[PDB]
Amino acid sequence: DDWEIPDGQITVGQRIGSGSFGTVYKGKWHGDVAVKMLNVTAPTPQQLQAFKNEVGVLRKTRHVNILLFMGYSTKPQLAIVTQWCEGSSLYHHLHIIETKFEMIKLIDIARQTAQGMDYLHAKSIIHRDLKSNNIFLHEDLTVKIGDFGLATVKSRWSLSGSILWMAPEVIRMQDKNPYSFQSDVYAFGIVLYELMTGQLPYSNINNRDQIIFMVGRGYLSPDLSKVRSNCPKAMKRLMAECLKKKRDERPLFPQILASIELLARSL
Ligand SMILES: CCCS(=O)(=O)Nc1ccc(F)c(-c2cc3cnc(NCCCO)nc3n(C)c2=O)c1F
Repeated sequence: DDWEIPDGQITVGQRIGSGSFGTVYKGKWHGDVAVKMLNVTAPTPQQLQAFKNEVGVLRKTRHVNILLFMGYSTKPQLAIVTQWCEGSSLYHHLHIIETKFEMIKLIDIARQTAQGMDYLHAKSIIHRDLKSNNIFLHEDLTVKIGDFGLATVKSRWSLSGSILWMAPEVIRMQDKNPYSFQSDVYAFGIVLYELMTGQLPYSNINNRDQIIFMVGRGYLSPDLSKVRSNCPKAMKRLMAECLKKKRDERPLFPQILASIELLARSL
């Protein structure tokens, strides 16, 4: 029943992801897999029970648009194992290899993202770091959303290249819990902006703290006049709706889904 994967089963391979909170390897285990090992040297049993609780969050998820959690591992290191996605992430596609998606496709990606997000919310999961980086185009047609689970193992364990997707109320760390359904909607808004402009927001300000400061005071927002010539007027409008500075004015995904599923059947 439980998803622990005993020592010696998994075969870690080439190295792909970097940084602190976990190093990511393309393993093998009943086929190709991705393995994310939290390089927290060796822990301290009341961390181990917090790592388990986060796996209770993951297994909550079963949807074609959400990355598939296949099972975790504690033995050699702490690590989570998910399916492997052949093909690159939206961020890579959009900003690195400058892929040219057809508009029909861009909308669909936007749609799947929202679909998956809609699901994540119904299950009471707030992603908290949605961005083009954490959206994977598997086989290049199916969107898999990843990197949404663990959170609790970060705020209690010992936010930069992800400020462009931070809603204002998140940028200005105002209180205890700035993160919300709505904050995600805004993050989804920027990836809407990414899909539709092929650009990251504020590509013309080289000081990053001002970006932080301004977006936090509502002096700065995505320039919605860059939605490429053929982007539907309803999109450029739904975009602005997702990017509302006051979070209470933002739509929730079941409704964001409807606005996309409709502007699709009209093109
Ligand atoms: C169920 C949620 C579990 S999570 O802990 O929230 N997320 C989570 C956990 C473990 C992983 F291995 C991954 C993960 C899977 C993955 C699959 N395919 C690719 N292809 C290449 C990508 C090019 O950038 N990259 C991946 N990267 C970069 C990952 O980080 C993950 F996203």
